Amino acid sequence: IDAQINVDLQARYQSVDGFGCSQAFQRAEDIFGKYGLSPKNQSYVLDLMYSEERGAGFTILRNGIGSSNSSTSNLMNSIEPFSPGSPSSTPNYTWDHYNSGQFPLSQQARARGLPYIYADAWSAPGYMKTNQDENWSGFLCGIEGETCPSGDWRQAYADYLVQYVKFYAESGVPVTHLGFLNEPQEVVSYASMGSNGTQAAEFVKILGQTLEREGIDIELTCCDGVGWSEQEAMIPGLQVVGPDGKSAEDYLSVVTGHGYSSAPTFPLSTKRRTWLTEWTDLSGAFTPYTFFADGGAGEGMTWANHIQTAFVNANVSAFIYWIGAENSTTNSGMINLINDEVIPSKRFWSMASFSKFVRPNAQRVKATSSDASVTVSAFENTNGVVAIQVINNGTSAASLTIDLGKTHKEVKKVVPWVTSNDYDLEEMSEIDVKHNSFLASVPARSLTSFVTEC
Ligand SMILES: *[C@@H]1O[C@H](CO)[C@@H](O[C@@H]2O[C@H](CO)[C@@H](O[C@@H]3O[C@H](CO[C@H]4O[C@H](CO)[C@@H](O)[C@H](O)[C@@H]4O)[C@@H](O)[C@H](O[C@H]4O[C@H](CO)[C@@H](O)[C@H](O)[C@@H]4O)[C@@H]3O)[C@H](O)[C@H]2NC(C)=O)[C@H](O)[C@H]1NC(C)=O
Ligand SMILES: *[C@@H]1O[C@H](CO)[C@@H](O[C@@H]2O[C@H](CO)[C@@H](O[C@@H]3O[C@H](CO)[C@@H](O)[C@H](O)[C@@H]3O)[C@H](O)[C@H]2NC(C)=O)[C@H](O)[C@H]1NC(C)=O
Ligand SMILES: *[C@@H]1O[C@H](CO)[C@@H](O[C@@H]2O[C@H](CO)[C@@H](O[C@@H]3O[C@H](CO)[C@@H](O)[C@H](O)[C@@H]3O)[C@H](O)[C@H]2NC(C)=O)[C@H](O)[C@H]1NC(C)=O
Ligand SMILES: *[C@@H]1O[C@H](CO)[C@@H](O[C@@H]2O[C@H](CO)[C@@H](O)[C@H](O)[C@H]2NC(C)=O)[C@H](O)[C@H]1NC(C)=O
Ligand SMILES: *[C@@H]1O[C@H](CO)[C@@H](O)[C@H](O)[C@H]1NC(C)=O
Ligand SMILES: *[C@@H]1O[C@H](CO)[C@@H](O)[C@H](O)[C@H]1NC(C)=O
Repeated sequence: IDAQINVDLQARYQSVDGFGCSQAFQRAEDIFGKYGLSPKNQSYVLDLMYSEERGAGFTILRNGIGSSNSSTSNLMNSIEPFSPGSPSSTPNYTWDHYNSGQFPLSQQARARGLPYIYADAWSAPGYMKTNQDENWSGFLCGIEGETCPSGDWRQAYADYLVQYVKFYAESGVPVTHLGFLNEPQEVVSYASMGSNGTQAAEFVKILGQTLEREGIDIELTCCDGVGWSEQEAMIPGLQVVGPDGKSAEDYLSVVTGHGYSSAPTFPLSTKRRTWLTEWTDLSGAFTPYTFFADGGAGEGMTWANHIQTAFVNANVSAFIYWIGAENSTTNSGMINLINDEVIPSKRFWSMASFSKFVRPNAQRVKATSSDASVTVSAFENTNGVVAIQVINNGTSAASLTIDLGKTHKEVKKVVPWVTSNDYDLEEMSEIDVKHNSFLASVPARSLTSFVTEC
């Protein structure tokens, strides 16, 4: 079919912080050879994830603030594993320069140019909660409606999160973003802690005011809701103005949600930047080579479309997959490790196509398609490089006319990068741009990134 694409760089929307993943629950250790990954492939995996030149150039790493009093199973151990006795008692903090592999990972990401580290707690330690357990949800003692005999642990949890941040900064790795909940809706056998919008809002202000007293500059986030509409449901709570004249929203830099219980397909009703902070296929299926087959949950194109929809329809500034690389034959990670073997999925190459060319502080700009089989997004980088992502979900190749409209300079060359059943992230021959317009074919069932050269 013939499709006209029109890009208007004068119609500008949200800014981009970028793309990344987590290595939480000891999956950092997989990248560092726990299951036999060779030194060559450890370096290769870190290059795929964090090198702009050789891989995806991911700009966000989401690390877990461990709540556990051991490192058995897949547990993330805490800097304050055992009760100090009472909320006012002196904490016994312990720093291992490790954080379940996440500390060295952070160093090696940063060494390759990673700007943003997002530290997120799944739970306060057990002894700070109503149920005296890091597991099975429960509430931080002292938040509205949730008293405990042992007293009020709110300030203690804020001081604990700040201590985690200081250990990182004093070891040469500043944390840029901090969250204190993960999926507060979920009652599960692993690290988890509940709260509604009002309870979340109450702690945002305590944590915010605590970081101001300590003179620590960091971006606060909430609430990593299990789904987008679950996060939406908490935002009015975060927007309630208390007698102090402030909302939790006044302290937040970023509102965060997951895609599991509902996908980012509409804009959250906050004035802050929004991030999709966790999403993957948890079916247990294994589809590393499939860009398109039947629209399965683990397919390359499914994730190409999740990403494009999140930016174009859900107005996000970042997209963070769940696990980057893990020793498994499931779709829960983007890169499958099989002992000393690296298999990057089409889900990874889809993320890489966006991340490689849509760099931090890029602005999303208007892009329209004359045919629904061909979906488009466009971003302008701060250096002026325009990156246009085109998903052709046609059963046949699409002949595109792409019109960049009025630009700052003039555009003379554009380079296509293709992802499909046949290609990972394949650089094609440059295309001549005449009067800020060019012709291009895109294959059936493909993602193409068109990147302007100078
Ligand atoms: C190191 O950290 C671990 C993990 O956080 C701690 O182990 C937990 O300790 C807590 C506190 O005693 C235990 O909490 C209790 O959990 C019960 C659930 O019991 C069963 O269910 C699960 C899953 O099927 C099993 O893992 C478990 O073994 C049990 O068979 C709750 O029913 C209890 O609730 C009662 O007490 C609370 C708190 O006072 C009340 O609010 C309740 O209403 C109710 O009366 C209780 O919450 C927890 O089970 C332990 N987990 C594990 C995995 O062992 C260690 O305590 C900690 N060690 C140190 C030294 O700090
Ligand atoms: C999509 O997300 C972006 C954030 O990435 C949202 O931008 C935010 O828009 C609001 C409302 O326009 C801005 O607040 C306003 O600020 C101006 C200038 O200070 C002021 O005149 C208004 O009274 C109001 O407070 C906010 O600054 C802006 N946020 C950022 C980070 O730029 C955008 O609104 C979202 N779009 C949709 C449709 O939800
Ligand atoms: C580092 O990782 C690479 C990439 O996984 C490893 O190389 C790959 O090793 C596997 C063997 O486990 C090879 O798989 C074989 O591929 C052929 C097809 O070409 C297939 O017919 C066989 O059944 C088998 O699956 C793979 O080809 C191979 N080399 C590549 C992709 O270049 C490597 O062994 C790891 N270690 C080191 C030290 O590099
Ligand atoms: C691309 O088009 C195909 C149909 O040609 C869509 O595939 C369907 O996807 C759903 C789940 O989204 C499956 O339940 C159906 O079985 C699929 N139909 C097939 C394979 O015939 C696919 O969703 C489209 N992808 C887009 C628009 O991103
Ligand atoms: C790593 O994953 C593969 C594939 O699932 C599995 O068979 C293997 O046993 C795992 N390695 C170790 C050392 O457990
Ligand atoms: C949140 O929880 C508290 C304590 O149960 C309750 O008082 C409050 O009304 C709840 N907030 C909302 C918005 O339901």
